[PDB]
Amino acid sequence: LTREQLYIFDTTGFLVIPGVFGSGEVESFRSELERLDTVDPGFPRTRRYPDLPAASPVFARLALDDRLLAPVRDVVNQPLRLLEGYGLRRTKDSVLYLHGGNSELLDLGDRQVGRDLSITHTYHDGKLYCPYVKALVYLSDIQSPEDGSFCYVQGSHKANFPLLRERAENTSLVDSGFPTLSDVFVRSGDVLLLNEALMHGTRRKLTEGDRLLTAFGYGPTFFTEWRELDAETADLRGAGYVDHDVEEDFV
Amino acid sequence: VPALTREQLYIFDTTGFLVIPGVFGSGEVESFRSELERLDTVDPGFPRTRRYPDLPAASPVFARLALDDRLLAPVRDVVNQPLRLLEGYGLRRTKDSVLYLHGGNSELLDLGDRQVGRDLSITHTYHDGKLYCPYVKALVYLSDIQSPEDGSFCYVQGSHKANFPLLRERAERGENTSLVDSGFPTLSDVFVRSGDVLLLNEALMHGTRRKLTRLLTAFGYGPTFFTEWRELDAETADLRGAGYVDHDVEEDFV
Amino acid sequence: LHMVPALTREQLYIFDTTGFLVIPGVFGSGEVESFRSELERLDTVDPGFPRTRRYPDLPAASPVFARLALDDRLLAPVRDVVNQPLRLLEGYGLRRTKDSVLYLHGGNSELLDLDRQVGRDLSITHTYHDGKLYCPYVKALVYLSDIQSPEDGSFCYVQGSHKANFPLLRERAERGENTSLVDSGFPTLSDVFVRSGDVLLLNEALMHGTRRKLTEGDRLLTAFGYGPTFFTEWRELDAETADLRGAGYVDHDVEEDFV
Amino acid sequence: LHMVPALTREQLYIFDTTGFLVIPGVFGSGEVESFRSELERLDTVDPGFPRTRRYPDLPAASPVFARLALDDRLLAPVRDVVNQPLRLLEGYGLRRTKDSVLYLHGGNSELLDLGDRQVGRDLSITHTYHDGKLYCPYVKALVYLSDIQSPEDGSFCYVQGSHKANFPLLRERAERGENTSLVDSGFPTLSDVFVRSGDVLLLNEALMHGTRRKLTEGDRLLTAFGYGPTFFTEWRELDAETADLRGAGYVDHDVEEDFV
Ligand SMILES: CN[C@H]1C[C@@H](N)[C@H](O)[C@@H](O[C@@H]2O[C@H](CO)[C@H](O)[C@@H]3O[C@]4(O[C@H]23)O[C@H]([C@@H](N)CO)[C@H](O)[C@H](O)[C@H]4O)[C@@H]1O
Ligand SMILES: CN[C@H]1C[C@@H](N)[C@H](O)[C@@H](O[C@@H]2O[C@H](CO)[C@H](O)[C@@H]3O[C@]4(O[C@H]23)O[C@H]([C@@H](N)CO)[C@H](O)[C@H](O)[C@H]4O)[C@@H]1O
Ligand SMILES: CN[C@H]1C[C@@H](N)[C@H](O)[C@@H](O[C@@H]2O[C@H](CO)[C@H](O)[C@@H]3O[C@]4(O[C@H]23)O[C@H]([C@@H](N)CO)[C@H](O)[C@H](O)[C@H]4O)[C@@H]1O
Ligand SMILES: CN[C@H]1C[C@@H](N)[C@H](O)[C@@H](O[C@@H]2O[C@H](CO)[C@H](O)[C@@H]3O[C@]4(O[C@H]23)O[C@H]([C@@H](N)CO)[C@H](O)[C@H](O)[C@H]4O)[C@@H]1O
Ligand SMILES: O=C(O)CCC(=O)C(=O)O
Ligand SMILES: O=C(O)CCC(=O)C(=O)O
Ligand SMILES: O=C(O)CCC(=O)C(=O)O
Ligand SMILES: O=C(O)CCC(=O)C(=O)O
Ligand code: NI
Ligand code: NI
Ligand code: NI
Ligand code: NI
Repeated sequence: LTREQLYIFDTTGFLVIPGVFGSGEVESFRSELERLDTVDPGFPRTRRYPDLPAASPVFARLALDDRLLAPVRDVVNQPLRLLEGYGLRRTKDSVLYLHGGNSELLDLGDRQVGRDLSITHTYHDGKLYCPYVKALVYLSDIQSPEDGSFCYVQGSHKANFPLLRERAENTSLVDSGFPTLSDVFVRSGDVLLLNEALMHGTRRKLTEGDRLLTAFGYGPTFFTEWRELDAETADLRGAGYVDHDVEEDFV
Repeated sequence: VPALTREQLYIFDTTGFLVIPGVFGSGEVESFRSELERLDTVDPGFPRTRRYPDLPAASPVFARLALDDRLLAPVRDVVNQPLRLLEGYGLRRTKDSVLYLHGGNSELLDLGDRQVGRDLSITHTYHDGKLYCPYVKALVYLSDIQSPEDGSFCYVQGSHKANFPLLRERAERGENTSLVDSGFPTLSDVFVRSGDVLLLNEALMHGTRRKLTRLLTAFGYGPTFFTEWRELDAETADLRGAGYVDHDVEEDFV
Repeated sequence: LHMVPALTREQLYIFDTTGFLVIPGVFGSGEVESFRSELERLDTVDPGFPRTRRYPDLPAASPVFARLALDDRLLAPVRDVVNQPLRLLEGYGLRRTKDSVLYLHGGNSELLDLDRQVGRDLSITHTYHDGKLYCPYVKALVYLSDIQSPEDGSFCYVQGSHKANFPLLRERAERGENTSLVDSGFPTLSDVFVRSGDVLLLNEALMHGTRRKLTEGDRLLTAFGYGPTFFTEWRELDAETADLRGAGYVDHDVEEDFV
Repeated sequence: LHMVPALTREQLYIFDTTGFLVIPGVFGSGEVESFRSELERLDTVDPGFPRTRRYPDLPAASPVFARLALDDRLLAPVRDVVNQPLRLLEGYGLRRTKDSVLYLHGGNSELLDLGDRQVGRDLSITHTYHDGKLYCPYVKALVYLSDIQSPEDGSFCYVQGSHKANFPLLRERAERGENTSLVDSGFPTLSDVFVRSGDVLLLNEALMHGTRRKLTEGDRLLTAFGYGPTFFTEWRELDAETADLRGAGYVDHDVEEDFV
């Protein structure tokens, strides 16, 4: 990544890199997804491809592809590991409410905490150290909010205050809007490099046709592969990720 | 009731560790020793030292100690995350043994195309009245350590919040001697009695003096998204390779 | 006796995350008209930028603006982002006409060459602790005219530049890019529109400026800078002096240095 | 033209991690003699601490100390820990005899009540690090002009790591009715520093520090020079912000003098 790209990833929490994969490559990726099973993730009008690398050698190798790994290296700067690799296929009336955010809250029963160390990032001696980054590979054009554009709360990756708990305001900000909520439009083939510290989601998709992407999650070698945990287990051997406040919790 | 007091949290924050005296009684200690003598050990690579690799696996006693509330309660107060047990091991040491310095907030690591100076496994922070340290140990001592010749725990003052690397420079000059042996202006010792726990932010640069006259068990905790402790040489070409890759330690140079 | 938070949780969130906050309609049209009429009575200086007039020290020149500088409607939000014993560091006015512009300045990690090069300016280095922001240098901009399009010379800022860890301007100069980003554009350069009577509360760590003004009519604002009591009142300083008694502010890279 | 770093890698490491640095033998015995002689010919004031005399403004009072304040043996290490365009903020002297003491002051996270709120950062001493450089806005060079080799000489003391403390220390002690200074009672992380005449102690004012009670005969003597950025005002004590917000000075957070 160039100095300007590093500046932009640092200051905004993400980076769009245009035309990483060519038209030939893109259609090849579309083909494989058509020939692959999906699940209901409990999100309306949304089909998920749960584990792309363990479902297809096309995506098992994309996960290790150099166009992805190299910019990821430049923002993680740790010995690297694959944490996850999934696909999303969306139709009209689907939506992805806000999640992420550097200072959102979590009640741990006896106490309330406001840092999630899995996304807590820093900077030292000319290098970014972000522990959890996604490479989003868009396989369809998203050029207006009604295409279900990616959206993000500006600067939320470095926020010191929690946003969502005070609102719980049962309407999502991706629908109602927010003064610092901005949209990002992408072309098929583009890659969005994302600091998972960013509070982000997508607008509601109102257009017809399929919205398609493949998401790959990376972190240091001492991170576990991604897995949802309701809470820490009684015998302290339960592994996984316990999310702080997200809009799904009250919208 | 908070596990750690105001003063205790202040001390852990400012020094990187906390000795809590008399956590486990005579009988408990004797029990722990008795169980240790039962169990197999491996050659950990350090002379006059035997390592009990996976105590919770090899013994129900230490499977139970690892979850003891007297360890978990203070550990919670400095991790403040959903918790996982990352490791649990024992160390038995005789005269002539030594543990060189390791840890350090800003020690270096060569990755292959770049040099990095943060280890996120030990990178800690503070937010709204709470410490957030990702990798902490509860060291449970099973023998008295009251002098440097007992092989006392020692640490580099403030090294858990260091912004500069210390060890690479020493090696570049060719200082083959360990600071635990030679001394260092800010290297200090800690003395404990058996049954005490030393609660340790792993970001701290620490080791032990050489023993001349030694029983402890160590339990490592972190967030639920950390993998259980395993030594890793480098990232695999597979990126499925899991483990912890340490930055500079004295063992690499001494 | 009946204190109410000057800033809401959401307002603090926005100021923290973006480095500024627009507070709408702080001053009603009557007060705005009063401020305008008072500026009409005052003289200006040439600040070295074309089509710009500066009212150099408004609290010294006017009881109206001396009062404004201390108005609780400005001080109360300022206290919520500085959170130190307070000092007024400057108070000035700007009147701009067509073809005037204000190049980018500020930024958290811009460079300064001293036998060494440094990348922090401690006058704008800010932090957060136990539920409170601590920003050492903040401005309250009171707009006395409507700025509703870029062509009105809108305030613009580089997104997240108040917490930037990398320098932006030194490299653009090295690459010979000698036109301002406010004219050329930049991917994360964004505009802010305001109405007369609005206040823009600004962390001076933010890299900001304005677009070039193309429209008719006077663009008018008054700006008040605040910091801790141990900060000196604002004065430009070229370099530390030989005797180490020189006081003032030595800015890091700004676009004016090479555009 | 032939610049070598004022501070070594190790010296920077130590200053960063401990909040201070003792630089031995910076000034020779003859120079120390020159400084002592000059102080004897200058007037003091009563600073309001028992058995303590203060020379309030040495660089104004005498060209010798004006020159000392600008000596590169002080300025070069100061520059390496401030890393800003520099200004001299104060220069004073302290002469102490037996039964004198200096209670703890400083500390990164001590509290200050401001009427409608309590704050826990003092931006005059809030310091950071970036790209290989320390940025500490308020540092002192203490030039010792006598030997201090035991606690009863009134040794400098400090709370370990207090320059980077995230919690306050003094307020809770006061609330728990502990009105005995830690320099008298001790504290688990309170440490002492011994110095020789001619040594310089370079000090991050974020560090919580003071001295032990002096019991010994012979004057305890030093001169202190305070430096920070050009936009800092010269040091002046200030109780509160002023009515017109034009008042300049430094409003300290909790110090032991408030409680003990
Ligand atoms: C009832 N299950 C929900 C329980 C919530 N506590 C989770 O935060 C939520 O999960 C989140 O959902 C939001 C939408 O509301 C996004 O889908 C987030 O994106 C996810 O899940 C995130 O983020 C994860 C991690 N970034 C955070 O653990 C992984 O990357 C996953 O692949 C990814 O779908 C689950 O859906
Ligand atoms: C040849 N193998 C060595 C490879 C080095 N790169 C390691 O850093 C070193 O490992 C370290 O050894 C030092 C002694 O020189 C301490 O023993 C450290 O303490 C250890 O290993 C640490 O720290 C680990 C983690 N804290 C860091 O990975 C785990 O807790 C281990 O169980 C624990 O013994 C290994 O021995
Ligand atoms: C030769 N004169 C220029 C010398 C540069 N080194 C200054 O940075 C520049 O000063 C800056 O100019 C830009 C425009 O190019 C803005 O005007 C900045 O805004 C200023 O000057 C700032 O910022 C100052 C402080 N924020 C920074 O010291 C004060 O607020 C001033 O009132 C305010 O005009 C001067 O004009
Ligand atoms: C009733 N007057 C006291 C009021 C307190 N609020 C001050 O904190 C205290 O001032 C402090 O006193 C302690 C002793 O209790 C040390 O002397 C500190 O050191 C001082 O005063 C500091 O620190 C100042 C700055 N470091 C902080 O403002 C300057 O360096 C001074 O020259 C220096 O004496 C005054 O004495
Ligand atoms: O669909 C997008 O553009 C973003 C997807 C996302 O944020 C996620 O899957 O976590
Ligand atoms: O032996 C001790 O006292 C501490 C042991 C230790 O530091 C370790 O094994 O990591
Ligand atoms: O004119 C504006 O809108 C902002 C002016 C500004 O940034 C300044 O005066 O420094
Ligand atoms: O007397 C000393 O050794 C230190 C004095 C000091 O800390 C001060 O003057 O603020
Ligand atoms: Ni997401
Ligand atoms: Ni260890
Ligand atoms: Ni400006
Ligand atoms: Ni002092």
